[PDB]
Amino acid sequence: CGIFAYLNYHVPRTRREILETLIKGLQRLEYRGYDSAGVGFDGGNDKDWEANACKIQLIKKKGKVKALDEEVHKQQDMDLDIEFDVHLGIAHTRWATHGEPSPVNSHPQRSDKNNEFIVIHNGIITNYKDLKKFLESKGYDFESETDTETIAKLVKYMYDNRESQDTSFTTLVERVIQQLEGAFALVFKSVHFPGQAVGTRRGSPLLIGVRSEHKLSTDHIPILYRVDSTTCLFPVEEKAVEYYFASDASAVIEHTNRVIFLEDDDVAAVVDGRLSIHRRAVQTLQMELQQIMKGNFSSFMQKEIFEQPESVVNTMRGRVNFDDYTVNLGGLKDHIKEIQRCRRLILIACGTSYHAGVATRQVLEELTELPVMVELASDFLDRNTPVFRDDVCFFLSQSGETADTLMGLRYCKERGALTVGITNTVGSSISRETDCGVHINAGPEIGVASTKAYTSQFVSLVMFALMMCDDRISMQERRKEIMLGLKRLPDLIKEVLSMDDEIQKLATELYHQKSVLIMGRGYHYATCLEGALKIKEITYMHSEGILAGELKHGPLALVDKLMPVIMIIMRDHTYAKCQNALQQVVARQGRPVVICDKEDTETIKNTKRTIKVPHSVDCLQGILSVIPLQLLAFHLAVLRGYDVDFPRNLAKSVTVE
Amino acid sequence: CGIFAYLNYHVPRTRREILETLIKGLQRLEYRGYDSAGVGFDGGNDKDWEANACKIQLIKKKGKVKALDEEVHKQQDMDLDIEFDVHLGIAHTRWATHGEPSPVNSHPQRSDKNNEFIVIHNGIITNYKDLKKFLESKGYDFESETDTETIAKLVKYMYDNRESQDTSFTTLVERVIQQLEGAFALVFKSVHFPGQAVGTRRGSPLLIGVRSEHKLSTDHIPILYRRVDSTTCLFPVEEKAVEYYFASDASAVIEHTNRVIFLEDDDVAAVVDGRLSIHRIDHPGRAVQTLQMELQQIMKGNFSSFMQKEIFEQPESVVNTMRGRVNFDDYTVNLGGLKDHIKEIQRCRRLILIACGTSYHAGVATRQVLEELTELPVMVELASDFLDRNTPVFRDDVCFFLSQSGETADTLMGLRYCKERGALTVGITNTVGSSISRETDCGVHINAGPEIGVASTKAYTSQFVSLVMFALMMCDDRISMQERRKEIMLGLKRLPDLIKEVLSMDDEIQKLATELYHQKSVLIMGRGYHYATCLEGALKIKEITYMHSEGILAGELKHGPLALVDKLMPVIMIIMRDHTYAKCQNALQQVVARQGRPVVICDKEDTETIKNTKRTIKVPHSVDCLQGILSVIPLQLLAFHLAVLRGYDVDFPRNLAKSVTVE
Ligand SMILES: N[C@@H](CO)[C@@H](O)[C@H](O)[C@H](O)COP(=O)(O)O
Ligand SMILES: N[C@@H](CO)[C@@H](O)[C@H](O)[C@H](O)COP(=O)(O)O
Ligand SMILES: N[C@@H](CCC(=O)O)C(=O)O
Repeated sequence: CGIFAYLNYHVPRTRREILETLIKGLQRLEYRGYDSAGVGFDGGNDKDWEANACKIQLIKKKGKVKALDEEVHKQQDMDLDIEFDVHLGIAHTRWATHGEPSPVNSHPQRSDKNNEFIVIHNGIITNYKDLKKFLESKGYDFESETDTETIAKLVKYMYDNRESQDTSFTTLVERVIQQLEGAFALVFKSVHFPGQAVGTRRGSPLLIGVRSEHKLSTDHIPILYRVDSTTCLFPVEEKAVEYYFASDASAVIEHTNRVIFLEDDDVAAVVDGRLSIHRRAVQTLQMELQQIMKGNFSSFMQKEIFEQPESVVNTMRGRVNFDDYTVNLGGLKDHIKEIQRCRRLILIACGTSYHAGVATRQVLEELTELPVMVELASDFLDRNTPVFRDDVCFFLSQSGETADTLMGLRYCKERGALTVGITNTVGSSISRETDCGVHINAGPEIGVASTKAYTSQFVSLVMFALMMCDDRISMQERRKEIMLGLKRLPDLIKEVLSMDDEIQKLATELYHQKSVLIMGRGYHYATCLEGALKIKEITYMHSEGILAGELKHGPLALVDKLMPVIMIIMRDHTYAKCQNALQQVVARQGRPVVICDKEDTETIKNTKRTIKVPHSVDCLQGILSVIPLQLLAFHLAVLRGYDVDFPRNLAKSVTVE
Repeated sequence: CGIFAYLNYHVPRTRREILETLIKGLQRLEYRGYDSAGVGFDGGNDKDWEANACKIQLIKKKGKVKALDEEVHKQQDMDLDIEFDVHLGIAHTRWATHGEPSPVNSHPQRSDKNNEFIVIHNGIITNYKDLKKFLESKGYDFESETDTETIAKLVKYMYDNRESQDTSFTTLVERVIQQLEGAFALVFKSVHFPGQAVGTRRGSPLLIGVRSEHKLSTDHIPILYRRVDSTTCLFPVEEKAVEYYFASDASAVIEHTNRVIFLEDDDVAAVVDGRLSIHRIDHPGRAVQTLQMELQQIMKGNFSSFMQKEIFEQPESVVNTMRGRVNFDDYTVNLGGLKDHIKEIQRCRRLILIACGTSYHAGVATRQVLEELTELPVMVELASDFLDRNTPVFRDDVCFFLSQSGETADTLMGLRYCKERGALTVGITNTVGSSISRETDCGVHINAGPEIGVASTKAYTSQFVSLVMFALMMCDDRISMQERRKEIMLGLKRLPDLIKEVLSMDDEIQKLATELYHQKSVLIMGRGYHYATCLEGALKIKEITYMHSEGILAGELKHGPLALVDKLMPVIMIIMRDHTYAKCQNALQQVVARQGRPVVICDKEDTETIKNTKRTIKVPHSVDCLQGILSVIPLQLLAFHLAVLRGYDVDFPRNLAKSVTVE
């Protein structure tokens, strides 16, 4: 889900400039949820903008943001020419995991048929059912089935029973969050408090951007406890200021790089155009707009696949020295010694991040000599897996906010384990709450299906492995072999990408099929699992990864001349076994596409369709063997008329149940 | 693939009776699959059996054993009424590997046109190329494309180049196997050693049954290294009469006798003058042991298939797995196979479960309760991947090897891997005498009876119960877990009846089979205790029905796989009354929200989901760590019924190995 609001204080914006800013803000957040969208602004058509803050307009529609962008326009009642010197507008895109994605369930929610309070919510209220029964007895009627409505009907209940005629908007919000259980990130707007916004969070991201040609009064807003000129963030001499409430930084970087990341239970409030926190640090974002632009590519996913030569380099930058063959991960310098005195490695993650652990488990066992266990976070929690004080627990999360991975982290901390975060998001929950960690530095990933995040996690775990064995004489040559492979890896990725057209041709032979089996073993078990997940996610074909050594134990019965099959046969120590699996598939009349090495002349002669990738070190080959399956999934989706950036039935980053 | 030889020594039998015994032996071996079979026996129609011992007749044929039986009785020049006081007949079912199926490539393979030596073989001789060249240079002409023929030609080469006129049959075979490379189980017969048999193995099972109305000299045959006298071999004491049964599978012996000797690698067993001795290149020996197997356990009975039988008899097989091991009278568990090792096991620091296929799913199905009751780390490994990674293993690891057959290559090699590293090894098997039961430090026989069906049904649930019982032993000294143990054991007490209740819903499962009759895919979703149920159900439907069924961990839906859900994709969800109930409901709402209309396997009394879901399979409630047994049976039946509807033979393997090398 996504939150975005635009508060222009004494910065004249017409009603069109504001709506185009709310839509443009949701477009930056659409990848977090694109089942429905909505906006909330001030209505009325009075030239004097002051006589219009008493009328709230809600435009909510089902579909992506482009369905709302057109619903907002071509309306017969809203005059898009009213100049507003002061105005507040809130927007939201929703990931409808439950129920229908109807406009009544989309945000902003309302508290009554006159819109006295409207709120946009990211998260879940674990006791909204109790709140719903309490509010219905006092005289409040509910319309939607969402848990967000109990937040709107309640902020109005605290307003209908206040003690003084002018209780601050903060006091009303403070009484609400005290009755809310679970996680949430809220942004309120009310007719009674014109132009005033309130932003509180608890277990969900919520920052506040600021732009102004004037100087700011401070760069460290002091948190308060239940507000003068030496307490609020505001322009000194004049009033020109623009705020940008948002649950992510991509929606704000386009307008300014000065945000204030709030914290749990911090109740920010903009009053008279002054930002004050109740119960901070105005900082510069380290992100360029180009990082969240498609560039010359037709889709984010295509960009992020073809940029893997660069993102791999950025992952190793300032960490790998090829002249002296040294590896240093600054994020682990103060813990690497204690990590080596531990007795077991546990990798915990979901989805593609889990596959990155599968892809590096073998080399981690080799170079650390420690037991390495790889766990799906959801199952890890269901079983109450035993964890001990001398366990090192890794948490792989591109977003750093995945619910199951994050709860596994707090589970392992409670048991005294040493926790390490492998993240792609600075300041994320998982990067903060782990004892140490590594930022893979692959750049923002906008496509729902992770591509560069996987290969960057892969490389990051390999670098950790190289550190763990940098004091073993017997492993020096093995380290050199691996590091030379890493030096040559960016160019070999480029070689794989040059086969883009050859992959597209094979896709034309498969897009009509209902199923495909992807078979691999050893280092390429993860490859066939990740490839199967990608084809599932964006093409909707029934693709499944099958461990090659397991074919003879049942799954081989599903192979015939009609069943599409992709096999991975690389020149490592399992080559002979992979050839036996291939012979078994052929005996069953299978006609598989084989991903193999360029020099594998035997395989290339005896197989019609082969994807010939260049050879790398065995423990790095998984990076090269997965890219063709990334490309294949992309082309299959295009052939089937689907969107590769917005696959049906989900969005990016699972931050709730 | 199947070996059977019958040696009657001073037990008069007619040629008819001998041939009927050989055929009946192969009938017990057909379930393993084969493309041809043959028999070898003494020819000639001289009324005195002693003169016919120099004429070996062969009857081999491509096809089913029934056709072979017709060919036997269809011999105008063969008199079936000659009585043999002493005779050795051998029989074999072949699964072609080298040389296409044909009469010439069938067993027994002969050493020359006069059949001086014949041999039946299970396995593959790797260096059969080199051996063939050598024997051709010495003047031996080959007539078949089988690797086996090199064995028959080589034993005649040793005979033709023997130093003394009275070199033993054993010595010849010893010299043969010392030149062979690979895996083999062999039985030899020769006109130069009438009435004698020699059996040997390396990497393939071979056993010997024995029957005599007279007392036997011993129940422990001592090994002889390179004097064969009355104190060193097996034989009837006061009289000569005795019968021997060589076989690669006890199923071909059990109807005649339950006293068997399991040979080990490089053993050379020989019957000379009706006396069985075991040669080899305190005092080691081979035990004559009693099998508790019965012929009825390998017969369909009133069922139309072995798959149907082994599914529907699971109330009985679960009871057999628990017999003598669970005392509901005082809530105690005793696995006799672990008595001398339970103490060490409790001092170890990690459990590793290693297996392939459905046996691996048995580990996944019990991982959680093992973690709970042992409080140790529990790692579940697919044997093939375990080997590829050179997984770290330590002296204080307890490694379990789950295998119905006890012979699966990758599982067995994982066992030997762990032994080299000093780990305590434990075998969970269903085949007495198998490699994994022998080479583990200790083990548990799950005692589900032989599994004749192609797919693992009762073996899975019996493994499930066996691992739960082990878990109950590991926590029997913990006060805080007494209640939890009682709850689980009362569940085991009620489990056989709860299985019958599930089996009584067979009609409801058929209705579901007709709904999926035309479908090409089905997603089976679950989590926690029922993750294994999804994986095992998906494997069954793949293996038996040949449709693309896949098990999906419910917690992973929102991470990608949920994109497959729409109004067309068939889905089966498992929602039971355990601690993951709310999370499973969430997954159900996620599926429905995307136009999915799934079939739900749920508890009988889950009124909410039964009303909000059209088709529900309503199983009875049990302990959470036992529900997996009840929720998997409907998927076993589903796979069975779908295959029947689509005209498939559920007792037909299909899953064949690599093609036949024609050379
Ligand atoms: N990338 C998606 C699959 O293409 C999804 O599986 C993703 O990996 C999963 O949601 C985990 O997200 P995270 O890396 O941010 O924790
Ligand atoms: N029987 C099959 C399951 O349907 C197969 O997966 C089997 O479980 C696997 O081959 C392992 O065999 P094992 O139990 O004899 O070791
Ligand atoms: N390799 C031998 C025996 C195979 C077997 O039946 O096990 C053959 O193909 O004839």
